[PDB]
Amino acid sequence: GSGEVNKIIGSRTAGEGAMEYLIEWKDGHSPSWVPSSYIAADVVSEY
Repeated sequence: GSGEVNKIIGSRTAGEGAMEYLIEWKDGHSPSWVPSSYIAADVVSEY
């Protein structure tokens, strides 16, 4: 459902840790609104 697809990507979070959103990350860690990755758990640029 609009995730892990690897198509159009919107990306705007914060910068302190996250700052992106859409796929472009082969669903490394659960598709997420995060920075060129998926850092859902207090983290930056990854998980």
